[PDB]
Amino acid sequence: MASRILLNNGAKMPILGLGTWKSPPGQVTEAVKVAIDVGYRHIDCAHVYQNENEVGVAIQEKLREQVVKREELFIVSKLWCTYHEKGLVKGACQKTLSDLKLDYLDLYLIHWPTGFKPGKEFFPLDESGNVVPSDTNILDTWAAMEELVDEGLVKAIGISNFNHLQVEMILNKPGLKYKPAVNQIECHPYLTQEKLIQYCQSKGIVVTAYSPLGSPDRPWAKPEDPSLLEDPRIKAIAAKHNKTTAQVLIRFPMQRNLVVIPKSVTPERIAENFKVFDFELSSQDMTTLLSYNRNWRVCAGLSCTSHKDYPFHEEF
Ligand SMILES: NC(=O)c1ccc[n+]([C@@H]2O[C@H](COP(=O)([O-])OP(=O)(O)OC[C@H]3O[C@@H](n4cnc5c(N)ncnc54)[C@H](OP(=O)(O)O)[C@@H]3O)[C@@H](O)[C@H]2O)c1
Repeated sequence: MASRILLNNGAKMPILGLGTWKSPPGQVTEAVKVAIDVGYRHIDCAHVYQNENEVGVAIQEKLREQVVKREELFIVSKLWCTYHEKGLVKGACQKTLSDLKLDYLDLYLIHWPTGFKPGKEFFPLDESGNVVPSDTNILDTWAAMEELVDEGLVKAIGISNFNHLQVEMILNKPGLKYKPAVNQIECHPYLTQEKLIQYCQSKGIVVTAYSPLGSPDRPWAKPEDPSLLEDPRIKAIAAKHNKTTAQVLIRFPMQRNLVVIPKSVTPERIAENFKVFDFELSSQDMTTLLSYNRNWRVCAGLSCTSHKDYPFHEEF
């Protein structure tokens, strides 16, 4: 298992990264420092996570300490939905760059296909509770992302939470200048995503799997929800390989040619989650894990279901 995958912009992306959604601002600086110290070279970020300044403190300290060189890091962030407007994309990217202490991003993603009314609120609401859309169509947002490549702010651009038809809309854009490099989507044994992964891979788009552990810290978790880390069938595969359940859950997407971004702020787990390059799941293990699909989402985007570009009405 090579550590990096080749993107359609000609750059290499580490297949294992550290997630940062929900990482508390008072813990994420140490988490990222530990991650870099134990071998991580890819950090997944977003403005909407409200912790990029603190992530950036860690990156900058490790660059200053010469633990790593900038060219060895692969830093990803995402354009939030209230910035889909032509005239707001550059400033949103620059705010992320200034918070992360960087002069470029390796990859910048459209976080969701849904644009919202700009303003201070990340989910602007009408008086009845629906998100207020923007009329900017996503093809125009894509053109604004392409500009960022041409201005040197980002090395690669991509998408996140785009369904099959929305990916196709990007690929069929009149005058398309840069194809998406990545589609970052939820993916794990309970949401295996065969249809969408095959489509993206067939077009040369690399897929990143988010919430690979089933996001046990998601704010809306309920006791009755399925739990990947506690599933005895997955624990049994882990025991057979002398690995933890989390290690199996991370290795699984790697063997599907996916990038994977488990989140932790616990130093021991950050280290555990990196120790996934020294064992192999059999084809039978892989097919068995795929069989657990039930189309279950951590991230259903429930605050934007009324938006015309909501991605999860479609089968895939
Ligand atoms: N593009 C999008 O819309 C989107 C959506 C969701 C996620 N993401 C990205 O994907 C990342 C990962 O997804 P996620 O944060 O939803 O969840 P996840 O990575 O599936 O799970 C994170 C949870 O698992 C725990 N954990 C981590 N390693 C563990 C281990 N070895 N043993 C036991 N528990 C362990 C963490 O606890 P501790 O931290 O307390 O150790 C945390 O509660 C995010 O942080 C974000 O970067 C992107």
